[PDB]
Amino acid sequence: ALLTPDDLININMQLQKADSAVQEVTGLDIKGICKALYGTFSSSEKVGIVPVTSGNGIIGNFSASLHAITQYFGFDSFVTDMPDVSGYYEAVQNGAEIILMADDRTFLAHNLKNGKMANNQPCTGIIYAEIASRYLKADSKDVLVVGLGKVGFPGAEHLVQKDFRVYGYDADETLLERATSNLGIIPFDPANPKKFSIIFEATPCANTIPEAVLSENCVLSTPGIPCAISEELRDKYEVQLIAEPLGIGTASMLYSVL
Ligand SMILES: NC(=O)c1ccc[n+]([C@@H]2O[C@H](COP(=O)([O-])OP(=O)(O)OC[C@H]3O[C@@H](n4cnc5c(N)ncnc54)[C@H](O)[C@@H]3O)[C@@H](O)[C@H]2O)c1
Ligand SMILES: NCCC[C@@H](N)C(=O)NCCC[C@H](N)C(=O)O
Ligand SMILES: [Mg+2]
Ligand code: NA
Repeated sequence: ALLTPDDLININMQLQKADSAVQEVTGLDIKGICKALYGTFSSSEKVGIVPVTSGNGIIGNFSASLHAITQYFGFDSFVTDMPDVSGYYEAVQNGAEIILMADDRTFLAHNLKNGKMANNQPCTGIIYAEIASRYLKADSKDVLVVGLGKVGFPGAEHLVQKDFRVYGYDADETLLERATSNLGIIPFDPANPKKFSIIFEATPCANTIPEAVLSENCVLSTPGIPCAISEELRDKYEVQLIAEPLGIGTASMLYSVL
């Protein structure tokens, strides 16, 4: 579904904790990961955030959180007073170089200076898949991808391009076939589980990661909401959790259009 205000409470602490976890797992902070993916770094580019009333409308804490996220990664960001088209105009007129705005189906970053444009879905799948894959103590190039939709598919695509051995599952058999037929990934059978130390999950569902596939100290990299693994299992296998509701995906978008 959609983000709620409650998901975005204390976004600064959520981002701090996510950054620490990415550092622990991969040896790089989120800036470092983006640098590896896109070769870019921030130089205080001016970023206009435009609230949008379309569909379900303005989500409490959404623009405020993007404002914090952008500032956190060193951008010169602002949120427009007006929403929608009037907000867009305001943003361009106040000198935005990059526009950031979302409706219920599309969240984008558009860099007006160089024409590059990012969609949040593939940009999130890519960065979370990248983070998972750079797990320093992995000891294997096998990775399990659970969820092969708009976030998951591009994530798996990235891992295949990066020369990882990708096993894929989606509860929707048509989506699983599309992935094996277009990407050439290996289909994972829940009934014949093997342990993974690298796991990437991209679903809107809880408890999608069976106990049988967790190895001790494995990384679980998931944009998904709610959380893919119960607290109990996460504690029991000392699982290294990378999960954060907006900022890591947002960083991936911004750095990709620089
Ligand atoms: N943290 C972030 O910044 C961020 C950014 C974008 C999206 N998301 C979240 O990521 C999640 C997925 O996004 P999406 O757009 O790819 O959704 P999607 O609907 O395009 O794909 C989700 C897939 O998960 C599959 N699925 C559901 N239950 C499953 C199960 N038990 N086992 C295996 N697969 C299962 C579905 O069949 C579906 O194909 C959503 O919760 C979304 O809110 C988070
Ligand atoms: N990436 C796909 C998942 C859903 C996405 N399009 C979204 O979060 N919409 C957010 C809507 C923001 C709202 N219009 C606002 O400006 O507050
Ligand atoms: Mg995120
Ligand atoms: Na989930």
